[PDB]
Amino acid sequence: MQKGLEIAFQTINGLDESLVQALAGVTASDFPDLDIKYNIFLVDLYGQKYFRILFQSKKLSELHPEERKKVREKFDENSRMQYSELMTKYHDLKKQGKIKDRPVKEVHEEYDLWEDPIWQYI
Repeated sequence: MQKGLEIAFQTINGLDESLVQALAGVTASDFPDLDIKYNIFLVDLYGQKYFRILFQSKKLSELHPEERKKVREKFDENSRMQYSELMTKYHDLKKQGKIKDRPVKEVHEEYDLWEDPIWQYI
């Protein structure tokens, strides 16, 4: 469990869709307060379309860099987690938790999203 920080995830292939939907379901279900400010949008440019997800908190502060790294590694591992746990925490979570599949937002050429972290690397 973690929050109060801004993080972005990139996905262009490698069955990443599973992680995006899985992580989105666990986070959404784990955060019933609806304080989670995340979303998933699909970008299509240069003849190539890529999927990008943006996750932001409410109490998120500009200061406290020590927290940035904490969430960075925390989310990094949680996402890289083996398929066993990735699928279990996604399906087996049906016990008490759940998952939702919201509509993907279209992305265009401009300066809005993070356009930096997901553009380079997680």
